[PDB]
Amino acid sequence: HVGTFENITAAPADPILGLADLFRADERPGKINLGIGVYFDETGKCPVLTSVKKAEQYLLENETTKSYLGIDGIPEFGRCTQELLFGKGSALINDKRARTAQTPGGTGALRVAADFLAKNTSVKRVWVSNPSWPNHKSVFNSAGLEVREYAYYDAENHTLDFDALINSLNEAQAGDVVLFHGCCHNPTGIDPTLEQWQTLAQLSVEKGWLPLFDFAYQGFARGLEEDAEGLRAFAAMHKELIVASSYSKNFGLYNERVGACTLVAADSETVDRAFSQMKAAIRANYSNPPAHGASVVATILSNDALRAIWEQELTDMRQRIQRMRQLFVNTLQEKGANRDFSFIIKQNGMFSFSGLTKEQVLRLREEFGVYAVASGRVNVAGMTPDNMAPLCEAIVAVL
Amino acid sequence: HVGTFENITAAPADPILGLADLFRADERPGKINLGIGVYFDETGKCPVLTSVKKAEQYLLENETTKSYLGIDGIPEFGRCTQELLFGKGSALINDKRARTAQTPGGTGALRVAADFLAKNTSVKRVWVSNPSWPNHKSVFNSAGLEVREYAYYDAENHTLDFDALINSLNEAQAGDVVLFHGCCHNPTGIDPTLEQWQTLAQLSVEKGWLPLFDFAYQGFARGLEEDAEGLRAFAAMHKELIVASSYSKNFGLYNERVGACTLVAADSETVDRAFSQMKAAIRANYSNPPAHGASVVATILSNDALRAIWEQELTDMRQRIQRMRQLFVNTLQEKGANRDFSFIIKQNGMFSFSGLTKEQVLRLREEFGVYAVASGRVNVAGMTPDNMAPLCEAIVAVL
Ligand SMILES: *Cc1c(COP(=O)(O)O)cnc(C)c1O
Ligand SMILES: *Cc1c(COP(=O)(O)O)cnc(C)c1O
Repeated sequence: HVGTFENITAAPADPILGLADLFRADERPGKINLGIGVYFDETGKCPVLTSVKKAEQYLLENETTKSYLGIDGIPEFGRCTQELLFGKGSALINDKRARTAQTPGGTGALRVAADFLAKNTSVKRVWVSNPSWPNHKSVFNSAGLEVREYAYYDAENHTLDFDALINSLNEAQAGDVVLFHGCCHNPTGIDPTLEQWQTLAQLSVEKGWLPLFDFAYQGFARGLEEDAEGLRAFAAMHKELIVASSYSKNFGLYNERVGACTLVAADSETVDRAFSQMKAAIRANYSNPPAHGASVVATILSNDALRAIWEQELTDMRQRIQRMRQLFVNTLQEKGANRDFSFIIKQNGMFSFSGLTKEQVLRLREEFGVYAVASGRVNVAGMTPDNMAPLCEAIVAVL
Repeated sequence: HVGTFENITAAPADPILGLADLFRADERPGKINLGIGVYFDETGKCPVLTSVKKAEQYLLENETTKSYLGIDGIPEFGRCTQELLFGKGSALINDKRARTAQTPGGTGALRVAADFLAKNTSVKRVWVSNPSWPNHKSVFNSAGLEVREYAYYDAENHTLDFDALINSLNEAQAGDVVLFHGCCHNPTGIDPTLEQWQTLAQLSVEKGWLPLFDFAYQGFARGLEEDAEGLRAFAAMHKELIVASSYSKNFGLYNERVGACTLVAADSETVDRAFSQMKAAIRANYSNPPAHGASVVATILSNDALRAIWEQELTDMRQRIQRMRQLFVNTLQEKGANRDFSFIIKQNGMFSFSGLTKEQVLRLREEFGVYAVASGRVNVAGMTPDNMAPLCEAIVAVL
């Protein structure tokens, strides 16, 4: 017989996760990794947080079973997630308008939302910022949804092009999904102001969009509560929305796959009805979610002494990044860059859109062992005081 | 505007996992849970294995990072899985014809295979046993694949209706997928003999089927190697096959979501090419897999001392279930059943396919607080010396 796999075409490598493979194989001792969005500390390692290690030790000594969780995961994980997103006293919570499923990462939450929408509603299109996280298109296309781009980044001025964004979104119809990053836009690090978020919320209800928030960096811009201001302005006005959140980065729990998909509807009866179909879509995907990482999150957020350790550890990560942004810009000028890079200071989170071309990024890898994403996205949290000078010498050499 | 979620139709509760909510709400003293397929010990609890606690302590002491795994997970986990499935000296391993992705549970492995097949092959139809695990049809339908049933169980003689199985698969075409349970058929506990496996292996190659094995109970029928004889007879003759395996039950790691999807192609170049598309399908779903559970498994299988502990714990579980089967048949007789239940002794695995009707199952629940699946599937591994007599009195009463 002819053979079912014989004619499969090879898939291109992932623009982000393929870099990990390339970086590992490189034998040069000076190689520098500015690709994948993980946090590195001052010594260039990706550590386990102290709050996490303490929680894991608690679990090891007190866990008595690994029996299946429910489809939607650990209840306390869901309650804690809704408080973080919407705030302790939220009317969305008092009115029982929100339901949360624990998922395997924020990616898993994005795919669950996508499958749920494609199979149970009339949604056909998802609007994504230009640029955005490259895996957004893959997730939504895989669920059967069309992806369209709205304008976002002004590459000449290194700023948000708000007029262009609104103009391009006038083409989105009622019942379309519009995706927003909650904070720390990936890859640009340029977020709307509160005033701009409020304008968008007002426009969103007027046009009948279904907001979907990808919230992977709560805490990395200004603070836990501050970073949720944009989402909360939407939640005050909308009958329906979806949040896909991740604890991969703000807890350093990347490989344990800890996220949540939160559904909001006009009332309790409607959200419970919708969530019954979200559960069915989960059952048909991975059945039920992995306990270890979510148990760690729920243990920390439920315990006042552990939470305070964690919040300080998150503030320390945010502030180290801020220090590297400033050090990066100053060192570029000292190494002979005659370009202005001060826009890097105005960007939030791990990632800076550096303005380097694909050919420059390729030279950095091949000639200098400096690994960045082909789009010019650099992970500022990969920078350390020890690698800053060789990094900047390399960038100046390709300008 | 109207609202995206208002036209949604509620989904029913899962026929297996929904039982937990019903059992938890029941206030009748003496209620008995024989529903979801988890192992219980003599005390009615679902314990963590000792080998697993030992491995989790090692991981707590030696993990230095939670940085993302590769898309296909822990390399050693893949190697250990292939040896368990195919045997240490397998030609499939030496010729590098097999690639394995770590997945979230066996369900995740089935879903990844479904998505991969739908988007990269001309497969349109999956054949599943009647009866089967109810989630099989949902997983394959989630990728848009038609699911057909083949005959399997002789409900009169409580045996494999092999002639009907053969005849009912007459219309399965070249390029159709045929799903086989590797051992401990769920729910019937009736498996092909080795001669029957060999007969199916030859028919499958002559007809050009793509075999997909669901392997969730390796080690619960007779033993680790013996339970793989059927798969290995297929692997000796086929150029292509897929194995979705689970460690939920044989390691007691249910809620950590530890499984594997193994692809086999005619040669190394072909399977690598196909595997690159499986990785793309994972990236667009949950991105990369959860580390904790698979690290436990890889640790135990890689250490001769821990592996010997685990193997004994698996033998212990299998033996307790066998003693409970005998006690179940004996006690039904002493409580006055006139129906002959001795066929239950011939069934493999955790379950007894009892022959009770939906009406008798509902009556057990409402009248006696005994919880089984509406198909008549009862979890023998949930029976104990302490609950056996009340259970049997309740069954005898609804007969
Ligand atoms: C990291 C990230 C994700 C994925 O988070 P995971 O928990 O690793 O799946 C999704 N969206 C954005 C914008 C991200 O930065
Ligand atoms: C348990 C089981 C599964 C799913 O296993 P998980 O690892 O819990 O996802 C799939 N198929 C069969 C036949 C099973 O018994």
